[PDB]
Amino acid sequence: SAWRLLLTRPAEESAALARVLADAGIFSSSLPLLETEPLPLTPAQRSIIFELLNYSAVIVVSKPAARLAIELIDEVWPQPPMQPWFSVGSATGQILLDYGLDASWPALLDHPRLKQAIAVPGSRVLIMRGNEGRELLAEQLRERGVGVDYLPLYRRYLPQHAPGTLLQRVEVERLNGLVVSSGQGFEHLLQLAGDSWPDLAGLPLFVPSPRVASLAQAAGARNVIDCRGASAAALLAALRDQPQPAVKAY
Repeated sequence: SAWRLLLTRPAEESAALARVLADAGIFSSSLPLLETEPLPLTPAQRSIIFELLNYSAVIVVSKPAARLAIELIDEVWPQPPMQPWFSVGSATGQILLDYGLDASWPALLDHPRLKQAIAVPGSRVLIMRGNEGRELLAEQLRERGVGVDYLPLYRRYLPQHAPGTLLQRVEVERLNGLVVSSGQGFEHLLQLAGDSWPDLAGLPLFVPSPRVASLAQAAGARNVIDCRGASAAALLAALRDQPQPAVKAY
């Protein structure tokens, strides 16, 4: 309740987060650092869509990917593909499941369903995601002799913000906590922070994962709060878990 959080994720995403937070007795102000921009892909990425059967399995990593994916399938396939599709979370999984894809979800790597589609020599998997992402899954797959290709369905950028609007936003709004939802989210913060970072660095920083926690520690953040994921809950659980907000120092 004494937490005046700053939210850095996409417009609609925080707007909702802002809501569940509001009706929970916590103020927040949103300054979007990421935006999801669809990509134009028909040159060869249109043919890859038609030959999806070339792969033994299709993995979709984000909701943005799942949604842009459905829109491509529906355009070329008079019906949904009869092939194994997977996701990390049920959130993205239902999206695919609704359009009639044979999707399943939990490590994903240990999912039996997935092992079977991979359990041949020469089998490949197609991963639909952003312009860039975590390489862990692909590297784990390749290590076990499974080929992996990518189909970038979109890109992420830093909304156009007036310089210094990060510090002045934290001041005028009296924010005593910072939240990021991705790693490239923590980047684009330390950016806008600019030369102001040496003081913001002392504020509680709520990161989605250890991976992100480590990018922040490297940057000098002194109070990194690891939440289990970027869902509203995992955040509230983290706030409740955190001592009373220490009055600003700078």
